[PDB]
Amino acid sequence: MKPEDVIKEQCARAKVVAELWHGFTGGAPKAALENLVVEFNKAQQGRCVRPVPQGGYRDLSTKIKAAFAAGKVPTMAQAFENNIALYLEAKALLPIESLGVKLQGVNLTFLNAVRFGGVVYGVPFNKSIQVLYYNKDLLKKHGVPVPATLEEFVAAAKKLSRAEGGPVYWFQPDASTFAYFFFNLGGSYLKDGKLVLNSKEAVEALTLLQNGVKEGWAKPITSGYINQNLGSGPYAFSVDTSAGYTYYLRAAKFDLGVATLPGRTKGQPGYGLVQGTNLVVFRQASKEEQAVAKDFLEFVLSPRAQAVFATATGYVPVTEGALKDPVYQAYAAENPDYATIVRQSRYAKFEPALAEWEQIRFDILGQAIKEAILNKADPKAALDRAQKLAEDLLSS
Ligand SMILES: Nc1nc2c(ncn2[C@@H]2O[C@H](COP(=O)(O)O[C@H]3[C@@H](O)[C@H](n4ccc(=O)[nH]c4=O)O[C@@H]3CO)[C@H]3CC(O)(O)C[C@H]32)c(=O)[nH]1
Ligand SMILES: [Cl-]
Ligand code: NA
Repeated sequence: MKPEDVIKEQCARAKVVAELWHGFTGGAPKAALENLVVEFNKAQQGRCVRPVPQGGYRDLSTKIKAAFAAGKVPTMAQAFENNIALYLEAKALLPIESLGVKLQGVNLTFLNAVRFGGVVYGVPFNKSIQVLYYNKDLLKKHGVPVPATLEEFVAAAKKLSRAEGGPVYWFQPDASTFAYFFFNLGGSYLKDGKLVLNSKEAVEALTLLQNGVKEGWAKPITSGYINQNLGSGPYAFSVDTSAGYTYYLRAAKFDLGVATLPGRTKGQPGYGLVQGTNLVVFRQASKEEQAVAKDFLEFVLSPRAQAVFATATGYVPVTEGALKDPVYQAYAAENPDYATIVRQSRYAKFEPALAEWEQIRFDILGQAIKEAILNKADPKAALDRAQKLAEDLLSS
């Protein structure tokens, strides 16, 4: 008997069912979402939220587009900020303050990102930040301090790769990893409102990663998550989502560390990319389904729900009230990694909120990064190609 089974029974006895389409495939994120929905459904009479896994986030956005063409949308779904911009073109989303959900106390980093034309269209729910994961044992073995600067981080990667005979900074050749280096070399994606993928800082960021591969300190991870590759070869560092935390803990045969990101100087951590999702509410939903969603959104923003979800997963608590919750404070008192995730969350940058950004980040930018890293494409050539494909897509 698992939470998916409890929910099936809850929804069988409900007159009103609000479907919540998500991209959690398993692990602690899926279990923590199901536990929240079980607790919510217990407090209802004749109403329930039914979580529906749609595969990953890419599959979820595909399924939502198909659902619009079919006229069969769920009540709620997870959405990135760019997915919100796309659904607003279709006038598909209900303004959250029209349901009367109170948003006071939501982190303005997250709430500003869901505001379009001054109107809030999503509820931050599962919001992640990049952190520096590291191998405490391996850095201890060689007396290497946790690097606080990008210059320190490259030096440490070089030193430890030479010592252990293989590349110890592991990375996915993807848009998320590129964003870390790009933003911390002073990059910006929007130049006077135009999307630019081929700026000098983009070229510098991709060149830094390609050079790290060539110099023997950076290891491209081509199959699976970094946490699914641990155990083969020496590992010192990765720059990866906070929502990876439980996956790294389950996989690591070494003592896992979590640090803030290396920055240009010791005066501030590096910026991390904010990922994970908001909850949106579809206009097509019934008034009765929308009233379940209102309740469910006030519940997800409650300090206890945030405290339990964040401590279960490594997601960033999205409210001030969550950090004052005793369950959150008890976990943080025993495990400094929670406070590290919160500190890092203060130094946060977003990708562009363009309707076309999901296609661009994977199929255009992500492909240019893979060409340069995996096929030794010249960085500037690869990003020049990415710029022209993005401009053609944005024109079309
Ligand atoms: N569709 C679409 N996806 C986007 C967009 N912007 C960014 N991303 C993706 O957000 C993932 C980060 O979201 P986050 O919720 O922080 O982390 C996820 C999982 O990544 C992570 N996970 C799962 C299994 C595992 O072994 N290890 C692990 O870390 O846990 C969470 C739940 O699955 C990145 C990863 C990516 O999927 O490859 C592409 C990136 C967008 O605009 N659209
Ligand atoms: Cl080994
Ligand atoms: Na393994």
